[PDB]
Amino acid sequence: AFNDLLQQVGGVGRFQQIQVTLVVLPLLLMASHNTLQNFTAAIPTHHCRPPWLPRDRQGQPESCLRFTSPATEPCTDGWIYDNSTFPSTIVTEWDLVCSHRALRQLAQSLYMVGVLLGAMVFGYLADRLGRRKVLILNYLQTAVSGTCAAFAPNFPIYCAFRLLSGMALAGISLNCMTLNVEWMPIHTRACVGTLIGYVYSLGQFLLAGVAYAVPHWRHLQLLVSAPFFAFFIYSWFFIESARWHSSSGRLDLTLRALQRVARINGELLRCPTLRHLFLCLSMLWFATSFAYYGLVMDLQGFGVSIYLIQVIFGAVDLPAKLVGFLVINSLGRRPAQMAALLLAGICILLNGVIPQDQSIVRTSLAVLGKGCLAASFNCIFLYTGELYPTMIRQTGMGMGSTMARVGSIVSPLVSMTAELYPSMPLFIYGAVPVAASAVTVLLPETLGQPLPDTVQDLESRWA
Ligand SMILES: CCCc1nc(C(C)(C)O)c(C(=O)O)n1Cc1ccc(-c2ccccc2-c2nnn[nH]2)cc1
Ligand SMILES: [Cl-]
Repeated sequence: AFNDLLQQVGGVGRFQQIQVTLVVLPLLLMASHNTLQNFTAAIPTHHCRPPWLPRDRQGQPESCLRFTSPATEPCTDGWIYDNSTFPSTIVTEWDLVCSHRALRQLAQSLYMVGVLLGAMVFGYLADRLGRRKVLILNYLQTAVSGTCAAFAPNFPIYCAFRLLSGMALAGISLNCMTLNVEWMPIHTRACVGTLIGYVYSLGQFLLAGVAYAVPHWRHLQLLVSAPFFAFFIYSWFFIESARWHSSSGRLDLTLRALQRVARINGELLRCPTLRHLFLCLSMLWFATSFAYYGLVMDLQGFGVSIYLIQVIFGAVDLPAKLVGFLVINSLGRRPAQMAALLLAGICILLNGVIPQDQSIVRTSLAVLGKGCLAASFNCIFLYTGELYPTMIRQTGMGMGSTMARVGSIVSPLVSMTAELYPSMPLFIYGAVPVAASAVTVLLPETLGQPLPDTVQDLESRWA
């Protein structure tokens, strides 16, 4: 087959290495954009501007009411914002405060809409028309759209321009895995799948470095999206996947692509047996994505600085993956997933009840929540591939992944309930994973058996 021909020129070689580094290099900035809203939309302290002010029950001045005389009158005028730590954010620029608390959460929602939208349209287009031709278009779109939001004068312009950047980013991530797996032989088709996560996790460190140097949100937003233009120049000289050319009936160009390598080197829901598994796998993607993005979106509530608390989050992943790796090879994929989920949900519940006065305890069970979900989010993907049959494994993983973003959409929407009850958002934020722990019990497979090529062995393995 094609696998022998790919290894005929030497398999992985000088041509192969130079292609892998270039495509995976922007993945460092890939994770920067997801949590960029955290630093850009930071909310500072503020008090009403007189043309003294009442204080709260804890001894702090109010933020929406002003003394009628030196009755109670709403803050018709603006407010003076702190400049000791945050020179300027979108809250300081546009009045997203008081009666407009929910507006800031809305900006994140449409960002999650853009990434969801880019999975369908671009995925459909990436097969009808050449694969690498989509990658160049996505690279150019994210460079122009990123810099336009840095100069948006009106709030509706900011939301609209951010949505277009979300569509471009989704296609970049999807095409990175598809293009690389085509030119990598099956004998080394798993090493790349582990390097991506390490590069994905290292993105959290880069955001901390740039945030300290550039406090201004207008300059910080520009800096993150600035290098993407540079990657567009290098992306011109790529090589299209040879497997796709033969599939569409374009073999005549396949030989030329192969020759250049040598010189350089030297329907799913149509059967009960699948609908039972799909429903069980459905709640696993949803629950994990719900809790994961519900803890990273806010980190200023705790008593530690935002910069320091971020670097702890980006380094706790390394112990998390090591523990999960040992349990996978010793106890099993299913026992690891269930144990992690029940432990993660319990940790979140205890955080809400515990008072915020003691910061040391508060950050102890807040870091553990991020670390636990990091291990679970890696277990689910590995188990998913082993379960689905080869006929629909490619479609099943994509369908399962395209719904994980649906959980990310709901995550900031539930945060609007803080207006009524401040602790209320934490109640649902940990209740869902615990109820999801009762889904893994009904899964009728485990690990240690040969992979199912056909559906005929699914019932045989059950009995
Ligand atoms: C750390 C974030 C996880 C995540 N976020 C998204 C959003 C931003 C909502 O799109 C998605 C998604 O596209 O569905 N995912 C899935 C994902 C799962 C595992 C991994 C992973 C982690 C460690 C090692 C390997 C992988 C991996 N396996 N397959 N692809 N990546 C990466 C991404
Ligand atoms: Cl993604």
